[PDB]
Amino acid sequence: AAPGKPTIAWGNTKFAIVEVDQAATAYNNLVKVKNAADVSVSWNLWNGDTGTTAKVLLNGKEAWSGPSTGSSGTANFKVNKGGRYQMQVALCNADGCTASDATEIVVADTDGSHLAPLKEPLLEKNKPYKQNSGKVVGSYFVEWGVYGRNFTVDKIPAQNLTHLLYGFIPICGGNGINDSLKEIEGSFQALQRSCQGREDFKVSIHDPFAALQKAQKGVTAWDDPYKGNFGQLMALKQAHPDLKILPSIGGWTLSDPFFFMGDKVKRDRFVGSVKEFLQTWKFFDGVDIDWEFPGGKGANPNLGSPQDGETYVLLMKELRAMLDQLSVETGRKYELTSAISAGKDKIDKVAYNVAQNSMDHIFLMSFDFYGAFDLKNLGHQTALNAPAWKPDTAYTTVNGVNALLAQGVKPGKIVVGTAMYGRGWTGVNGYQNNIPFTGTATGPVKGTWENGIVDYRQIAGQFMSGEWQYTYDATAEAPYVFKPSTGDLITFDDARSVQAKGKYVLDKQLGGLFSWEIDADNGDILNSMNASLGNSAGVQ
Ligand SMILES: CC(=O)N[C@@H]1[C@@H](O)[C@H](O[C@@H]2O[C@H](CO)[C@@H](O[C@@H]3O[C@H](CO)[C@@H](O[C@@H]4O[C@H](CO)[C@@H](O[C@@H]5O[C@H](CO)[C@@H](O[C@@H]6O[C@H](CO)[C@@H](O[C@@H]7O[C@H](CO)[C@@H](O)[C@H](O)[C@H]7NC(C)=O)[C@H](O)[C@H]6NC(C)=O)[C@H](O)[C@H]5NC(C)=O)[C@H](O)[C@H]4NC(C)=O)[C@H](O)[C@H]3NC(C)=O)[C@H](O)[C@H]2NC(C)=O)[C@@H](CO)O[C@H]1O
Repeated sequence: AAPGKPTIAWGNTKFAIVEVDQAATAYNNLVKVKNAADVSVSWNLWNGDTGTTAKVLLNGKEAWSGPSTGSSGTANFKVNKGGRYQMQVALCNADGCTASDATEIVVADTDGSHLAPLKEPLLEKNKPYKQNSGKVVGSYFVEWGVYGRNFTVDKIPAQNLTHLLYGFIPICGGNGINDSLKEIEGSFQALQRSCQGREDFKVSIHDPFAALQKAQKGVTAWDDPYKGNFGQLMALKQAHPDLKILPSIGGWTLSDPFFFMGDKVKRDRFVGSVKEFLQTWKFFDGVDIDWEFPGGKGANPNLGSPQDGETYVLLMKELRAMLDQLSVETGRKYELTSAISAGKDKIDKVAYNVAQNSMDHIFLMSFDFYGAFDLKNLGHQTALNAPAWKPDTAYTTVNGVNALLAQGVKPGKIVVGTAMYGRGWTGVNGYQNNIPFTGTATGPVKGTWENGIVDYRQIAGQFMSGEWQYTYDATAEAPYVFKPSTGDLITFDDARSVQAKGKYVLDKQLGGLFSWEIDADNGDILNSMNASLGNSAGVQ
């Protein structure tokens, strides 16, 4: 007779292809990429003949087989593809094979293949749009927003984006390499811990706890291998297979390393580390470079060189070459983007007409034109146009686009920036004709998280009532609120100014819109980005 039916032994059923060491703070130790997951299964036979061959089946296919030599056994084998498998043990002899009931096993991988889709309800004022315009609709999500701001990946209105950018992935380096981090409490230290035993100029993760280990919706079980932002973004990729999720390298405080990359030894180490990072974290779809900025005038007053232009173009060509190689190794399309200053003085430090040939999209940072960093020369921080009172205003969106176009950049490469925050001042005074932007200020407005900056959610929720004036400047295409008694003045984008930008994009055949930062919106901004670019209301 055929063998008795085996009983699969109770035991761990969760395994990983990319292992995460749960007691490691250094990135080098934290993640271990294997070719295949080591799986184990054991069984007992409570009734009958044990057969002469035991096999482990996944979905009916043999993953292991050996002699059946007693009433219990164990099998250790490798599984090289992520997913959920119905595993059975079968005992066979010449008279037949008898299979156990199936037990699911979970084989983890960083494409999110082991994960349920994370497909969460729209919150706040967000309404559903179809991505059918062909235009970019992007936004940044910040790794540290999961603490105070309490804004997690399950809160992103992901159906309403084409591009989700993760700020920010750091470049390893201590003294003289990331000095701009020292201005943020404990930040520089944290990077040194992550980067322990790791070369400088290779990428790492800045907060491995937030990125990989914090409990979050859908990844809360102790043995879920990937938690935090990365585990949720993997599950988001399962829900939104066409969303481009890009790691963004740099930003205001993590850009110092780029200034060293005129040394091709360092640039090549960087590029190679980016390749390794995308082979490790397969849910990411390319890389965004946010170097602030070639030529200097970024956070560090001691960096910047006339060579930075050339280094930027070389870097993009070499990133593109590495992504094209990754793309054909994998069958995937990988994207290369960059967030750039919109100031013409910074634009013309780079030959974007040359670098565009390597880049899918240019994220024009058409915001921060004005703010509490300059208490004397006030103006709209994210306007499309100059205002009536100063038609020669240098920093406007249109001027940054036109600088790019005047170099020879193709319009379709250019994605226009919209602000999900305001900047502002207090104590504004000495202004004429009821236009507060003609005065000067005494300090920063009281921000939501930091001085001088206010989430749009808070502008809409608190500063559109009581004593606050609200004015839409139709020349500049820009809203502002002003509290006369405290001279508090805030310049921000609203649904109407966003709709202007979006019509301007369609009229000038630009690439789309993107925003900073997704946590600060209540829905009104991203709704308008979508509507204004022609995306159909509704759900695919
Ligand atoms: C025309 C012209 O040329 N004009 C120029 C202006 O351009 C120029 O001003 C600059 O303009 C550029 C653009 O041209 C801006 O850059 C781009 O866009 C954004 C701006 O529009 C930039 O955004 C900024 O991004 C930086 C990131 O580098 C943000 O810094 C982050 O700040 C927060 C505080 O708010 C820090 O938050 C803390 O994070 C830690 C994590 O380690 C958390 O710690 C956790 O705490 C919990 C307890 O609650 C604890 O339990 C956990 O254990 C603990 N975690 C750990 C790991 O231990 C804290 O909780 C957390 N606190 C908060 C509040 O959340 C965060 O760490 C810090 N990040 C880093 C990595 O440093 C900054 O806030 C962003 N600003 C805005 C606008 O929001 C972006 O960099 C860049 N990219 C893109 C695509 O946008 C520049 O911002 C701008 N600079 C200035 C100075 O404004 C001016 C020059 O002044 O000049 C004109 O001429």
